[PDB]
Amino acid sequence: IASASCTTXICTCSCSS
Repeated sequence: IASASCTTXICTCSCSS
């Protein structure tokens, strides 16, 4: 429900580091 880089459908995923 909330993360960065990490799922397949809702909306986060990844994106930096």
